[PDB]
Amino acid sequence: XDXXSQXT
Repeated sequence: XDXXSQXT
């Protein structure tokens, strides 16, 4: 999900 929330 970007953000460094998860890669995706």
